[PDB]
Amino acid sequence: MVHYKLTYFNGRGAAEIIRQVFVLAGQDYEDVRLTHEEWPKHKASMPFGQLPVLEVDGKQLPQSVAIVRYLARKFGYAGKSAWEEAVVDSIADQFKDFLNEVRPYFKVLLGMDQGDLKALEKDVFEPARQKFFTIVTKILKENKTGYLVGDSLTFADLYVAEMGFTEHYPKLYDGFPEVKAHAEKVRSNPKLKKWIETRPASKF
Amino acid sequence: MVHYKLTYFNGRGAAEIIRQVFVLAGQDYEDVRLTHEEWPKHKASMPFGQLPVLEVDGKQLPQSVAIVRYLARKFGYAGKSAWEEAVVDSIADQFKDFLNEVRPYFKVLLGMDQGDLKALEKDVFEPARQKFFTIVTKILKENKTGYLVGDSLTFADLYVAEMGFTEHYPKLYDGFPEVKAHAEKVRSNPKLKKWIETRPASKF
Repeated sequence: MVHYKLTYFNGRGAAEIIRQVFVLAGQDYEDVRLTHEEWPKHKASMPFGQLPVLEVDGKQLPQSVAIVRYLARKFGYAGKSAWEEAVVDSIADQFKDFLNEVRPYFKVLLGMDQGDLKALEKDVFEPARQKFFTIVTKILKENKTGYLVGDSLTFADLYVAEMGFTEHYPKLYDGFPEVKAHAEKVRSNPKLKKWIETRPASKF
Repeated sequence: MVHYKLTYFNGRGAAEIIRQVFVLAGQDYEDVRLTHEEWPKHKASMPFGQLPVLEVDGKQLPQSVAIVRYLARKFGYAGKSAWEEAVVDSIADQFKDFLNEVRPYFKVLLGMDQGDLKALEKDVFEPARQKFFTIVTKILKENKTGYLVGDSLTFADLYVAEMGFTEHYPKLYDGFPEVKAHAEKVRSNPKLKKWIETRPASKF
């Protein structure tokens, strides 16, 4: 009845979680994937000249987390009480800072930078992986449902469990089997399982 | 009533806007400001070993923006419909981006004085100041009340507005007078106006 259109580049990136809420919700949307080469024809048509962008019966919503929170609330995956929704927010925010403090080492194998790789692993990435994964393992333990917050999936689950696709690092949750099992349990969800089985492979 | 406690370092930084949602609502709360020297005494007590943390009658919420949203939601400064709420999210998202992008320029020296001194001002800063202030300028014009989204103040307004400030750089809002009026129109509000004159003096 309601038409949603998601516009992003072809691949996972900043639009994957948004895809995931649509998937969890049983919700039928148009996933428009644009080439880097096509992108300048639609660029000026976006809010901040940026992707991803959501349209809801023709109204534009920019910015990845905005859109994730927006869809999650309307569908029931943002948290079960208002306090829980902020908790959910605070964990998505914290994971995101883990993402940022970890980019410069994400590329020194992937696409760009020219550094001692072993001493970025060890002076950036690992004391960063220690921090967050010990945080996550603590939250799991206290909440005791297998899930991060309450006992149904939230988008905070979606964000951390999806970083399992960086198996460019096989030893990612080595000293952290509780983290590893969270992301098995999230992706063991049936709607998502079949999504990750039938979604386009990408490098990004 | 409800006991609110905000903990942060002695400054505006990540916490200032949490502190303004409070002033706005005329709710008071204990403004705990730690020195960097005291901080190792408090760090294990916090959710992520990070500040700000809000306590709401004993229970801790971490992550400055999670906290900002929790408060504005409760006190009515988050946006005036679900749609609007999300809009407010996106614009403060876009503003956080404007900062991350900008940070490592602002009088440089992200470490020892000797940090390179001015490829930066035009390579990075102005392309963004231009991008973002032109973004805000257009949003203001489309909206047509003097505020970013809908009719009343939101944390969005509060985010952008606080920018007037670093002023260890005098130029801002030169080519952008509707962005200047917005900033003045935000701290035109009397609770806020009086918070500006009254809050502690700090470097950050």
